[PDB]
Amino acid sequence: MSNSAIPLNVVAVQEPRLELNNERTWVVVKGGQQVTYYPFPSTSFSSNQFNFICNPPSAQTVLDRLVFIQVPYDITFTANPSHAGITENLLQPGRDAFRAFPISSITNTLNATINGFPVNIELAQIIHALSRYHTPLKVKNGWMSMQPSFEDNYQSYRDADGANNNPLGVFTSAAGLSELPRGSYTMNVVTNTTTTARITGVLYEQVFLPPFLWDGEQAGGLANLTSLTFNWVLNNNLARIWSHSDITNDVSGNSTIGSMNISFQQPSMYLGFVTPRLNIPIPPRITYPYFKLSRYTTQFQNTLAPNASSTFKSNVVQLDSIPRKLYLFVKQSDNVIYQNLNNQITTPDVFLQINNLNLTWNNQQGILSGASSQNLYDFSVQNGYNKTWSEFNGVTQQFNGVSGQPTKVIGLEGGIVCLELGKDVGLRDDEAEGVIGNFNLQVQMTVTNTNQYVTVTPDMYIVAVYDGTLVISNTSAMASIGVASKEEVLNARITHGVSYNELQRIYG
Amino acid sequence: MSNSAIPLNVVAVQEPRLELNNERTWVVVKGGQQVTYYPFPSTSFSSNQFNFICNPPSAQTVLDRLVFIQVPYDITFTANPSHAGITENLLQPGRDAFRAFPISSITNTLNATINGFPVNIELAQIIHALSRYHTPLKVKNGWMSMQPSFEDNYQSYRDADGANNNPLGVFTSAAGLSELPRGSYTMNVVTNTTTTARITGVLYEQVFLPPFLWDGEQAGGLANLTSLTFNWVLNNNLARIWSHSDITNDVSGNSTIGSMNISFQQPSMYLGFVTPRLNIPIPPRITYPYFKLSRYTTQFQNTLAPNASSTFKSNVVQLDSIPRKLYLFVKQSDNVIYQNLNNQITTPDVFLQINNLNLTWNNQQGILSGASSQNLYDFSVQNGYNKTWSEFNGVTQQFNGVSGQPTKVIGLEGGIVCLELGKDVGLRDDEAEGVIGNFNLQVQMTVTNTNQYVTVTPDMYIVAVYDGTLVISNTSAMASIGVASKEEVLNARITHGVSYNELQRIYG
Amino acid sequence: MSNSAIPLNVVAVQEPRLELNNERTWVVVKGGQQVTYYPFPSTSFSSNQFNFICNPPSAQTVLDRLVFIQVPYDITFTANPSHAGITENLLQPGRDAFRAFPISSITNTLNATINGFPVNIELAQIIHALSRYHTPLKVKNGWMSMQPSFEDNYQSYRDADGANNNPLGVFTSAAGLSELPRGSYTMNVVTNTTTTARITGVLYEQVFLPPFLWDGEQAGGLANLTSLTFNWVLNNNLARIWSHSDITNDVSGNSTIGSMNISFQQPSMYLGFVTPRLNIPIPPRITYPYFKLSRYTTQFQNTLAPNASSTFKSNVVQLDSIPRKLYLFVKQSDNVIYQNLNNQITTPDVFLQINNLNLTWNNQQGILSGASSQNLYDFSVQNGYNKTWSEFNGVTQQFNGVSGQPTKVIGLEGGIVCLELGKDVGLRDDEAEGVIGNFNLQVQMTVTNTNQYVTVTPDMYIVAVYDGTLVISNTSAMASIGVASKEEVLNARITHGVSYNELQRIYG
Amino acid sequence: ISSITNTLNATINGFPVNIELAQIIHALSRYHTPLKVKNGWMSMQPSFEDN
Amino acid sequence: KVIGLEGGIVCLELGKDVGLRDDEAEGVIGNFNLQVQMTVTNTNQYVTVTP
Repeated sequence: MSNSAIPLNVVAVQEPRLELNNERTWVVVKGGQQVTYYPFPSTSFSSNQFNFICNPPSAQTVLDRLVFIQVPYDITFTANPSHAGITENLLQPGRDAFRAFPISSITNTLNATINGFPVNIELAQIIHALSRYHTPLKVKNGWMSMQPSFEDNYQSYRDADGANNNPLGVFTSAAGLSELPRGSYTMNVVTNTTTTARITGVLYEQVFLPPFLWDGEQAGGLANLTSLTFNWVLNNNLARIWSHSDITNDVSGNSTIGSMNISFQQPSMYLGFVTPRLNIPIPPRITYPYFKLSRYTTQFQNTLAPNASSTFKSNVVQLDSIPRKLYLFVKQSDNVIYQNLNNQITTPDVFLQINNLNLTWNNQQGILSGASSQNLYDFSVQNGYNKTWSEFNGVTQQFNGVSGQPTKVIGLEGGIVCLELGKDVGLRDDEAEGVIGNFNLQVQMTVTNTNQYVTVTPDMYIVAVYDGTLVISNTSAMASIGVASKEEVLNARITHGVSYNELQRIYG
Repeated sequence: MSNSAIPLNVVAVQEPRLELNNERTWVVVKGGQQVTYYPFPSTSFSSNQFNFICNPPSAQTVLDRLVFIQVPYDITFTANPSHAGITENLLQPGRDAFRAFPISSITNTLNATINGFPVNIELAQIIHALSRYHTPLKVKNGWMSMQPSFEDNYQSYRDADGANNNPLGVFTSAAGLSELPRGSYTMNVVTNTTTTARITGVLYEQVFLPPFLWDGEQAGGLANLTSLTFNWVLNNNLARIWSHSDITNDVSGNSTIGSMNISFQQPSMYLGFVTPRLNIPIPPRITYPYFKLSRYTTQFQNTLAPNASSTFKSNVVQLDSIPRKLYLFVKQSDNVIYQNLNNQITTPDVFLQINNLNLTWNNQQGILSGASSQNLYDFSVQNGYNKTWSEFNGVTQQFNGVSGQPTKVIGLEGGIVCLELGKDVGLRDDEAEGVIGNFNLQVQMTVTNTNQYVTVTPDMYIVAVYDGTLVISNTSAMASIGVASKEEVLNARITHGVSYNELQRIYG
Repeated sequence: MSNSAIPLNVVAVQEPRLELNNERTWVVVKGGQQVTYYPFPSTSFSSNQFNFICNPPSAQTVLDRLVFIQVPYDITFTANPSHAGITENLLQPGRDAFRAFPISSITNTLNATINGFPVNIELAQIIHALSRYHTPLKVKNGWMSMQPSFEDNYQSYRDADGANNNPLGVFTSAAGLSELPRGSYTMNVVTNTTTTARITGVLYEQVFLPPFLWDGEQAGGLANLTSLTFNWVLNNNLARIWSHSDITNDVSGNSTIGSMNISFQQPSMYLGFVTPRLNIPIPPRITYPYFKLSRYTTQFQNTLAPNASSTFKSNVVQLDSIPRKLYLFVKQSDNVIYQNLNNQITTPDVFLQINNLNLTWNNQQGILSGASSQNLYDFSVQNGYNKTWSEFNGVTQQFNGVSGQPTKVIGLEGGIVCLELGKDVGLRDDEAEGVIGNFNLQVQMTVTNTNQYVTVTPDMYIVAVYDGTLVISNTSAMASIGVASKEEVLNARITHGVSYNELQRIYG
Repeated sequence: ISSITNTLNATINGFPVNIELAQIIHALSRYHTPLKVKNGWMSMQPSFEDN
Repeated sequence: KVIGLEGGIVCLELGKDVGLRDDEAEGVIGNFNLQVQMTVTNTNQYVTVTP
């Protein structure tokens, strides 16, 4: 429309209803012959160690990225004296289920070696701050549906009680085409009575960690291996699997349930080896993207409650490279939850509300200090936060209508910030999303306890994900970081032939 | 960038905040004038079949893809002796609503002949299976909304009576921004008493056949039509359109309702014809994608009750050309559902849970034997299945809180597996998923009844969908399957853009 | 695929599981250093007008598009005679919340001025209909989640309690991962009794005006400006921020409140900035898309009630150019809703159901004539209406099952049709969206009130939205409308590439 | 124990082959054996046919 | 009766037992982070031991 300011080109476009003329080909979709599903039953498993050794049938077989283990289980709980108490059954229609995600929240460290090169991630802590963060609605009803997956939205189970979003509800009570409560996940009960409860079922869980994936869409698999494996080591306390609502217990029982003994029977993983058609060849040595989770947790004893405000800091921690992303959040500290059976079961995994976060990049301070805590949300949802602003900063007020009564406040499970490091910190140049090395950061954020009932010693976490490339050939598994010279990055050409939105898709 | 194993090419992108500067065009939309909508009233509508003879206004007019038929009805119920009593009214607050979607499940076949070549479908069997596979809540609240659209997520209505997701619940009782259960759908009740009822309203529904679409997205409307016609032939029973729950009926048990009488007033189709500008001209003979749904059914004498497992042999079936995809699902055998009015109204749509399937081909034998039933759900969901894994494979527990009642088991919906052919099944070399050859499959599949109340009699369905081109010209029309040749498909040149994921979306 | 009518060119694509080889390339994402958020507290804010004046820190900084204001507020209520009494509190558990969305709802005109040229929208009217129109479930839980954003679907708040989709309700009672009801929004309750209530929080509203945005995608920020300023003139009545339910209060007709007063404290904008990394140069003069939203309405003296039909003409409102979109809906008349406080606080914001809209275009009398109400809605969800159809045209019965008091109906929110103007209305030859000429338009549509409680008078709106390039360059804010020529459109070379499904994404 | 098995499943090398056994075992039992082979390996289970 | 008998003191030689990346050695510099989380059982019968 060469009438505006500086002139510009016009193209015409066709409405969807009628094009109708354009060279329309027909695309024959070919995938290699003889796709197969293997089922390796773990050999060597204990209550504390699952141990699969699973090799590919050949070189030339390209195994698929989505892996997942299934595992049959057997739990028994026995009522405690002196309560008491107690009239009623030991399991309750609203009070209990499994903790999402059962299998991971127990695993100390999952571990796997692609082709003789050891790649591992720590599952226990990282996973709950990993759940909140990249799944929309569509994906939550897709693959991730296999383990209990509903997230902890109430600050303490006791308050949620009977509610329509209550995490531990039955199958009824969750609207249509919506995320189910964890009570709805099937298990069959041999006996449930006062004094005793014995239940049994089957638990699925997808192996998390790169270069495998729990995103829906997927890319090309890892030909050409000769070796593969998996090893999960589990915490010895192993009672963390169950979740229970405080409502029943009263004061000084304190609670009915403890103790309980969980047991496993040999689990078995499921791999999918396709093999390509003879006519079309795959290359001899091939490359893949590969990320890597790293965590440092800092604990300071001081205890704020029920709702005081304070400030914290972390010891400086040097890094060897800019990491692609970074996650900051204050959790209810781990050390206090572990002692005692009562406590381990009946505390949801939630975060404190961040009044303000200020952090320093390397030898540089004051970053993000000025931005409103509500602003923290704005640029993080853009990262993909998927949770109503209301639950981030969580605390909500419902007022009751009867004279001589005070209104009651409800704690709501705060948020977790994340700031893609070229996106939301900005970088002096030339520095990239990968370049080595040696930058050092520390964080100092001010939090507020919102939980209405318990004093909470807190803690801070920082998860980074370094980025690099893992090249597999038979038989090698070279991996790098840095990958680009600090000079070569300063003058690489910006191409308009991609959409920054394309790089959101490669999680991560 | 060169620094890992093999050197890799370097490019740099702009963060989305500062994407300027790139040359930016002003795009002018040119979509031809005269989008109008005609309302053809049926001539020769009887009690048994409606018929519409509706021709385009002129040559030169593109008839758009979405079409739908509105139909005013009338129904009367009559409480039967001697089930009495018989207290309160026949229609209840949340006890009943239209079976969804109604006038499609009644129709025996709908057949539309585009331009002197007939394109026919058999809906009564096909519909429910097709229904699940391509809905993303956003799409199921779009066009899919017009006919009551909520499918039964319970094995028996009985148990679901107090429940938030109840498939036939009143408008109050749906979550905000979600699917609404069939009790929502509006219509005037002239009377409701004990001993009689009568209801009157106009209910829509689309033509579901290919071509024409229920999928939201849309593409090129079929020009240059010169003739069109639609025939609906509906089954005798009719009583099926209504649904209703177990609890209310009693003690024999025999329901309150039977018998009842439906009617139809003159109906009417509704379709629109955009017409191009003289400027931008359209080709004299053009080609459209054309799928063809075909279904094969077997019946087994043998019963299982009410949660005992069994195996089944799918009957043999020789095809001419590889089907693009195919859907197998066991379900409750029809004949039973038809005999007797109450029985006919009472029982839902749902299937039995597939414990494992093992299909064969023409000498590739046992394919898919070892893949866990869970593994089955996975590859299916990638083709779009769209429901939590918990409700596929549906059995769920609700544990009871009172001493010392047993805990009750709820069946849900048996799943339906779908396997795109090039994708999961693995073709022999050089023949893709369209080509003409003689191949015959069988699908032996073991499956369990999970519904607690009735003995199931089973039946197995296998719905295949073939892919071909249909050239509509002026004047004549022409479809041909197996459009590619085996020597051709062997060596066809391989392209990167656009990749497959985008490709599937044209449905399907 | 040579052998089906006209030979079709035939290429092969690769599956997902095996990309496997395709030239992959490491990509440095380099976006400039320095993203920071300055908050500008509004000097000279009062109770009735806010005034910000936000200056650029320096040249060379892009200003990030997404802007939002954050106001702290304070309200006190009072019980009146003589409805009382009246026991219980003023504030009820599920009977009252903010009107969604509160702060803008009150605003007469939100006006800004970029770089010395003033652009404004009239917010109070526009907002509520331009609210339904472009959000999915994914986006309403994204940004828009900062204000209360659940929309009024009930024709009166009377019926809404108690139900799990009632707009004004407690946070619990919303099913997992869905639009939260408006009573969720957090805010402190200083005191609550019979005769007195008082609340004090802080609430945000993202600024709804182009070029600035409020939906998902994110696009290039405006550089380079030297001045920027805003001015909201709040409507004077300023009791419309709150909302009530009618169920409470006397059969006599009198309300609980009473009166109330509102007061704001200091309020403050939050602008993003970032300074482009020194090496890459942003061009001196740049150009952005911009849309001018304008509205007109016509009043009517006679009234209809409670559910009978009527028809209306609209006067000839002459649009100066052809706008991109055009909206049209019949709203309950303002002249009445602003009187008597009680009337002002307690009515929702919804529409009378359109039965047939038959409008006259540029020299055509009778475009869209005989398309069924159903038929109109179809083609508007391709403009992303989003809300389910049964809510559009809203009427919904609800039978009870007790003897023998006849069943109740419920009014539901009526739709608001929208015709995209080059697409759905169909345009002259050689003329297109941008093209500027003087054209007369006057709608004529019939509407039936569905709400069964009150007499309604009808306003009618017609909100257009134009298209023009605006060329920022310090210091000038050059604007245009109608940049393509009546000639030029003729022979604009049809090109794709460019996808129409992408074009529905660049929306304002 | 053959008479009690509902089904015996045995997968080899990753491809599962199984035989139902409650009733299929008695058909196969009378059929192919002769005296000299009946009295060999098949001597371990109490294997004399009900006549 | 049960006797507590003195807990252990674990010592891992750093390069040898812990494992160490390419081009790093016993006296190279500098700046790596270290964090250790081990779990302990008290054995001493008589006294409550703060640790």
